Amino acid sequence: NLPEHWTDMNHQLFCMVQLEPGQSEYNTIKDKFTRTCSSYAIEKIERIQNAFLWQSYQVKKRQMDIKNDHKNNERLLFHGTDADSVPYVNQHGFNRSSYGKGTYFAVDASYSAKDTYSKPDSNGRKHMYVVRVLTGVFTKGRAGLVTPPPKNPHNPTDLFDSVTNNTRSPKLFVVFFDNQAYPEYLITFTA
Amino acid sequence: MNLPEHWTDMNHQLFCMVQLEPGQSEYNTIKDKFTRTCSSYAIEKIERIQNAFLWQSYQVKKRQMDIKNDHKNNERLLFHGTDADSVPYVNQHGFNRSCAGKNAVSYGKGTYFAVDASYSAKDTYSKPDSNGRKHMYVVRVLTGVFTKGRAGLVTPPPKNPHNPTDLFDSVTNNTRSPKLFVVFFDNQAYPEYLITFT
Ligand SMILES: Cc1cccc2c(=O)nc(CSc3ncccn3)[nH]c12
Repeated sequence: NLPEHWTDMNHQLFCMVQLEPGQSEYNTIKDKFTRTCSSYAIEKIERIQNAFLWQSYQVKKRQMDIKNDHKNNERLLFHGTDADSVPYVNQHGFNRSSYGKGTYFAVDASYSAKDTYSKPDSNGRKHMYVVRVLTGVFTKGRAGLVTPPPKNPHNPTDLFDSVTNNTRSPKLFVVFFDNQAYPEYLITFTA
Repeated sequence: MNLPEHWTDMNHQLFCMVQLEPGQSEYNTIKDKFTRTCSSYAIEKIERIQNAFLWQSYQVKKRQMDIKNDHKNNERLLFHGTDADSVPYVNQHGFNRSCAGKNAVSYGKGTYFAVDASYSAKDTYSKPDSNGRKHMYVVRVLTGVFTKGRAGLVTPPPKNPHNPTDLFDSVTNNTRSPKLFVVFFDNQAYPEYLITFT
């Protein structure tokens, strides 16, 4: 039940796999990066293969495509982070524990790349994820949120799937639930 | 879908509240576990929570936790007292540690479940509504391997500090005779019943 472009895992559950620079995979992901980051240089890109994380995101993808219509739920966003969170993110993905109390993802790589988010290690090396997020139906964000707003406040059961800063042209995305985002690649880059 | 064979036909709907008959095995059992520690109260009704999406995502982790842990009994049956305003979201969307109320003696920021119904029947947790009712959930909780908790936790503590990202599944007030349990992740507990009592 896994992605068929994944490396054999030798009967293991977690695996980090570095891309070969000439590949279409490397250039597809790199072309997405170089749209808004032409200045930076990539040390590497690695495909994160997490069986359990994959499994649970997959489950929600279907629960979402069910619930909306079959709307276009999924987006490719970026998550810059500091070198020390990475081991956890690789393993357990993103955790929520201002447009809300949740996990932030950038439409553009230039945004995530801000040293505020993608923090240089002692070696000047920064980090950013290319994350598949289940965005589905969203609305505008505000400071207070612990969960996305319910569509109709007179039915506080159905919720939006995320929140944006502006709905006409969103530049970020916030999700408030475990397993709504699968980190697909890890870009290590340099000034 | 995955749906259990004892569930009422939801006829193509994803969430259902179903009223149990007292005479039934299912109703009496639940009853007998409530009356172990709670006699002075009385049961108005017992509803089975039939939530597909919750049941589905929950089960996936029950399996991932049966694999990952060497032949352990990962799943435990506990109580959750809550209030009239918190029933609807939960029935629909389960438990959320970010909405979690603080505990008198706190062992971690997350959602607390009780071994005895008495503790959960405290008006502190199960608050009576304007009609005087009290509500408690009967939850399937994945406790797995657990250590003692501390008030500073956000996720469980790691098994080996030198191996940080490897964590316990939950934490208890006491490992010898646990009376409470704390879980730190979505889909780690199934709200299987809603007891409304007095
Ligand atoms: C922190 C804690 C310890 C032991 C039990 C509970 C509980 O049953 N419900 C809750 C939910 S918080 C709440 N919810 C509604 C009314 C009062 N408090 N918390 C517990």
